[PDB]
Amino acid sequence: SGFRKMAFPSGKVEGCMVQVTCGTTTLNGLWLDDVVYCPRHVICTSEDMLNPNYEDLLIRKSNHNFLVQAGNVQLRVIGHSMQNCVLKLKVDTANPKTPKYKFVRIQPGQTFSVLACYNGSPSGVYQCAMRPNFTIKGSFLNGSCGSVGFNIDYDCVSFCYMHHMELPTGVHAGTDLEGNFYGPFVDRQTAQAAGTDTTITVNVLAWLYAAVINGDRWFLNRFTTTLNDFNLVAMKYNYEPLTQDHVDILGPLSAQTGIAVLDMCASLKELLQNGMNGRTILGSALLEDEFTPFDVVAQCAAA
Amino acid sequence: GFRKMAFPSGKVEGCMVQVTCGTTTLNGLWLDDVVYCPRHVICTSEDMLNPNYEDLLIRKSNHNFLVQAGNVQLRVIGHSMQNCVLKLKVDTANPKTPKYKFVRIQPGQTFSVLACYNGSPSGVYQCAMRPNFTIKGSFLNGSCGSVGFNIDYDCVSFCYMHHMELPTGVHAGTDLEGNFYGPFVDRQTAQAAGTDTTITVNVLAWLYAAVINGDRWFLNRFTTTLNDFNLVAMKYNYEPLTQDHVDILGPLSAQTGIAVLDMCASLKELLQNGMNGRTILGSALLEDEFTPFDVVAQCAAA
Repeated sequence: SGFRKMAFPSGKVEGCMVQVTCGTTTLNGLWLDDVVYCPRHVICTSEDMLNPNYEDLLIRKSNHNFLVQAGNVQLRVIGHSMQNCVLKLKVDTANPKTPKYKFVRIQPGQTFSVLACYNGSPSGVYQCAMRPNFTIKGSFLNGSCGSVGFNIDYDCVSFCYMHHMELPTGVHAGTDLEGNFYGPFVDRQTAQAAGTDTTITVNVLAWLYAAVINGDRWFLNRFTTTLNDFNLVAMKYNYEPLTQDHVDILGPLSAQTGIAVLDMCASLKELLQNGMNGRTILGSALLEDEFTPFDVVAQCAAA
Repeated sequence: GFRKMAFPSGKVEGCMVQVTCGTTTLNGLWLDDVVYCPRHVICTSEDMLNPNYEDLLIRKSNHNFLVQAGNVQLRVIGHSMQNCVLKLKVDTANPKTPKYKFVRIQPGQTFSVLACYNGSPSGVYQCAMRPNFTIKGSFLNGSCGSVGFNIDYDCVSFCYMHHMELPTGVHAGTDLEGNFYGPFVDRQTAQAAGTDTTITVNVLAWLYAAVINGDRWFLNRFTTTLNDFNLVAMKYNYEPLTQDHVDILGPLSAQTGIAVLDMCASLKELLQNGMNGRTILGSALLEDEFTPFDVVAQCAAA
């Protein structure tokens, strides 16, 4: 028993991390099948980042301006291409350690494991969620750009995130591996507004089911509610609206526990209105929204 | 920002095997032609109520230990019991053996757990050895033989092997020489963990981490002494702070310009007044699962 914020094992992704240098700037790249993916801002100086014209900056570069290192070993770049905000560096040798992989664009509220890297070297692994405002609350210091986020379904690594930017507020922004930003953000050093963050309601409910499964049951109350009634309370506390899709996703957890989804929503409502009154749930004094329903099931089933 | 961060698990992934003996299956650690696993792999459910491990091990031969590493079967050519671990000598050295050590850690130290089922990696998370020598992990039925480790760099220091869930739902285990952390035994019986306490030095480190990240509301106008603070500490079931702990916080004191005893005065006020519904680094309670080395490392980017 017990319940932990757990990352996927990182070994498959460790073998894909390289260093990418271009003039002054050094950061991380992802080496799969003779292509190296990294943030296009590797071509920028500090001054460039204030207002980059990426086409004009990339024109001053050739293949030989991109230094790609894996351990001690240099890779020869034989091709460079810009796809949205990622650079694709075609190299002469396929990564012998390429895993089975996909590129996925995830939805707000989905979770993934980050492997935080500096100079192409793994530092650490942690789990986080794409927030409803398309930011993440990671841990990323100055050389961490090009660090990747991923899920493993089994054997296959689904890469969903590449780190690009820290906002002035100290939250993080980045792309999928086709180089499209999650959210409204751009790879420019300017004031950029993250919108209102909201809590991922379906995840909170999943985590409450996780609590019940692990014996934490005090918050099960005597009430029920409707979907509209609950969502009325949800909007007041900046919780995401719960839909029938979300009720369907919670079904297995409902079945395992014998606690109906709308009964669990009634419990959540009371916690919203009354707080936790100095108690904890799974050792947390706040409501956790970083577990999906699939994460809870997986952890409890032992995927 | 600031996150509970595990070590990358790749080096340890290549050491995980499945060990089967009669009915029971669990995880083992393959280094240099030896497989380490929990000796309770030889037990049935009935045996676990009152095991005589010597007498149970006598009924076993090398061929009764099925060791699988991925698809590859390993031939066992030797078995021995060291404390509560079984050492299975196999015919092949693990080609993926990393540089490694076996370390017995102190209460309050942290490590990364790679949770494994049937010799396969499930997931990685960071936790702390509690002052009462338990941990609050995530461990389901086949998780025994899962390991805890630190990486200093290139070298993997194995500190923990999972053996037991207690009736209270906390976890217990050994070092890699098979000695239990704490008073526990590998027997399905009522076993008392003592009073758990908070790891004071870790809380202070995490407050320094907070200040570094811009969370500063809890900085107050007081100072205190070591004995005065420890008087408050014992009331709240916090570990006593010593000069060793003050010395280890020195670099964080230097970085922030907040003297250690000034930070202890802040903590005292949080202890006495609670948090008044506020948060620090996104936690509404005091976090004791980061060491001083962990905070520095995360902030420096090792």
